[PDB]
Amino acid sequence: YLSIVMDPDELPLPYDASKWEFPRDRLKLGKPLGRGAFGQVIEADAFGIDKTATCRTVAVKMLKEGATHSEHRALMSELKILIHIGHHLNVVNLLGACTKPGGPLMVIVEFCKFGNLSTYLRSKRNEFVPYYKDFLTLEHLICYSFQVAKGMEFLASRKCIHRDLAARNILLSEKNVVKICDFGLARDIYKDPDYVRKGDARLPLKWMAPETIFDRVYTIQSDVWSFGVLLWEIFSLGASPYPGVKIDEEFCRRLKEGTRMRAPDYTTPEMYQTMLDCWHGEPSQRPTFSELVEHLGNLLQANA
Ligand SMILES: CNC(=O)c1ccccc1Sc1ccc2c(/C=C/c3ccccn3)n[nH]c2c1
Repeated sequence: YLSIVMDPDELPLPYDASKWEFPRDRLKLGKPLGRGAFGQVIEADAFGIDKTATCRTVAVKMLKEGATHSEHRALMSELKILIHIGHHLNVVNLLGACTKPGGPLMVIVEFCKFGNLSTYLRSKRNEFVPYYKDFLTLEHLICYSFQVAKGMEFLASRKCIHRDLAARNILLSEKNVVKICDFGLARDIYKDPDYVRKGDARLPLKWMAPETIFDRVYTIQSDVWSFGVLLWEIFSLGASPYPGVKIDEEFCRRLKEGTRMRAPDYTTPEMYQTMLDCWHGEPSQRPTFSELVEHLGNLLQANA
């Protein structure tokens, strides 16, 4: 289960072990940060992984009991696409991997100390003011929004899409930097109500563009729709989308016909209009991530 993938619309991966391979004995595994059926992300201390002679807290994805060879192959392709994507401030950064025989495949990325953005924002409801040290403000929210737009613009430039863009897949680290990730195998989607059963699949319906729901099309522009939902999540401080609405056939029907969420509690007028732009019924009429980067950039400096 991987949602970050090469864009099929853009098609038509080696492994440089001398670069990426990290000795398992320089890694000390710690507590779980997330668990799915067949995979998990665990906190760990990596000695010298990115700076000579320095201990570094990292996150490591690996398989668990119940996984089979096909999950193993899938994790390997996750490693390979992370290598292809390369470095950007706003995408969780690959630091190394353990791929030698005799032990588990392990994919090592930077640790983001505040966890996923949805949970985090939902914990700051009592510590927010629009304009008190450690209180969140409108500036933070706009800034997080701007950052994710940049990461997504970057992913687009690497010819990838994110099939599961949502606040639960945004991480907050120090210095108010947010990073796009995908828990993937390390999330239990059969147990997480954000994923709704449909066919043999469990899908993030509330984040999905109508053409994705009805036609099963995944494009970068369907990602823009999800980004609109993510914006709504940010400016609701971590609320669940479409509050108190049964996600069924009629939901999808009303969505295709043009029903949208009302403005969240902490939004500005400009931001809500931006959400609405992202939720344009016509994919080609939605803004691009580049246009969003520019626009959120202006909203940011305008705000301060
Ligand atoms: C596309 N692949 C990945 O995103 C990925 C690859 C390897 C390992 C993990 C991930 S996803 C991920 C999930 C959680 C994390 C964290 C920390 C989360 C946290 C922090 C505090 C409390 C609870 N959870 N840091 N970095 C992470 C990366």
